[PDB]
Amino acid sequence: HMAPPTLWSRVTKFGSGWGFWVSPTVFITTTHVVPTGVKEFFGEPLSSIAIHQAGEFTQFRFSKKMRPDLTGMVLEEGCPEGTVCSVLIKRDSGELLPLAVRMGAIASMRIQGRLVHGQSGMLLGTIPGDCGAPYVHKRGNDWVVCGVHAAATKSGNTVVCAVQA
Ligand SMILES: *[C@@H](O)[C@H](CC1=CC=NC1=O)NC(=O)[C@H](CC1CCCCC1)NC(=O)OCc1cccc(Cl)c1
Repeated sequence: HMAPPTLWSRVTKFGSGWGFWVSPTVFITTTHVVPTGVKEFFGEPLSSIAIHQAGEFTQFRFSKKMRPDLTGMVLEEGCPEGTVCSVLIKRDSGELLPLAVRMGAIASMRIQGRLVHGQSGMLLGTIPGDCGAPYVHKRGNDWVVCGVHAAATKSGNTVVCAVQA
């Protein structure tokens, strides 16, 4: 299953990483990539945005249609345990690098002194700059998003995505 162009067009450069347009008004990203000390995102003043943050998961709901070209898609509260998802990585060069990952359990991982709520997976590598890339899978004719990239071990074999749950 290959992600189509419109789906890749949801993956958006943002701060020190990326985020993802779930719908014309809803954008998700990883909390630690969000720019600090700004007055606006995508030209919209912060006061016109509903910003929800839960650990490493951040969701923006804009007051105007920012991507009216897109259909809403489903955001799951986490990825299906045991399923192979795809991480839709865009590199700064523009290279597309979809990575297959078998998802594990939602848990708290010890990461750089913090206890980070998220979901682990095993790569079937990610690098600095990739955080915020979406974890997706295809259910029938339709793609679903279930998390955003947050961390990986030195070997790259274990990844962690932030989840809404
Ligand atoms: C994107 O910012 C990034 C991705 C990354 C670096 C190396 N391989 C990758 O996929 N994330 C980090 O650098 C991440 C940042 C922390 C910040 C505090 C909140 C949690 C995320 N840290 C990271 O990947 O550290 C390495 C690590 C250590 C222990 C366990 C794990 Cl899963 C990762």
